[PDB]
Amino acid sequence: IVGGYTCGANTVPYQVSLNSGYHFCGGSLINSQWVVSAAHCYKSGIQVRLGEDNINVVEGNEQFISASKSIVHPSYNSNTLNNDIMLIKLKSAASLNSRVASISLPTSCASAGTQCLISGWGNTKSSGTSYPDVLKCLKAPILSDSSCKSASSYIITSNMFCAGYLEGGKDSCQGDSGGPVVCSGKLQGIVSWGSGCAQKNKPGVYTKVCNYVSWIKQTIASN
Ligand SMILES: COC(=O)[C@H](Cc1cccc(C(=N)N)c1)NC(=O)CNS(=O)(=O)c1ccc(C)cc1
Ligand SMILES: [Ca+2]
Repeated sequence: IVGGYTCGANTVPYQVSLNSGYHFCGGSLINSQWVVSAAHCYKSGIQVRLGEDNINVVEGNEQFISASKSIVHPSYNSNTLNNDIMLIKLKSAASLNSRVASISLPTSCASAGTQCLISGWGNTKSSGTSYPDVLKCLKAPILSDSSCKSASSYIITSNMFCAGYLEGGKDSCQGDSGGPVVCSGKLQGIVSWGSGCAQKNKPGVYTKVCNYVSWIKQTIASN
């Protein structure tokens, strides 16, 4: 997260860290045994870390649970990142409490102008690299598709939405991938891609979760 602020320990209870010997992507807990992340974060040997704040220090509220199954969206395209979404089932159910909780799925799609919360342990610099050990937060609005296209020259699909600031300075970044974009207390997006980080006229692009609710529910029900 570039240009954000320190969230505060466990204030984003649904945030998860995907670990394969080190943190490599974020994710969101949607129920006691399932996590949603980005398809481009797919990898074998994933351990899900819940209740985290400082990812390099055991602070007392963590829950480390190995993944038993990963399901990448059937239509994921790694070239365009269309359908950049993946489901991860935990080997055992997490113990839900005030520091470890699930985030609800949306019943409707959020409109442009809506303010959302983006969080992650990703790079905090637009130029160079600096990775924080504690969770960072960013308040960002959903941009209209028309304004995003005209300013960035990105090619986005109906399964994506831009969020952030065209003026640059604030944005998600490397390492925040797979993380949550929460608006009105519901999971509306997943950190997917962007050109660099916090660059002018190059906002972040997010997976539009509201288009996948049916797939998510059906998959969880039979797996
Ligand atoms: C990969 O390194 C980076 O610093 C960022 C990461 C990132 C990830 C998710 C969201 C954001 C964001 N801005 N909100 C940033 N992405 C890039 O800089 C990628 N742009 S790119 O034009 O460098 C590019 C595009 C395609 C390939 C195969 C490789 C590189
Ligand atoms: Ca920790």
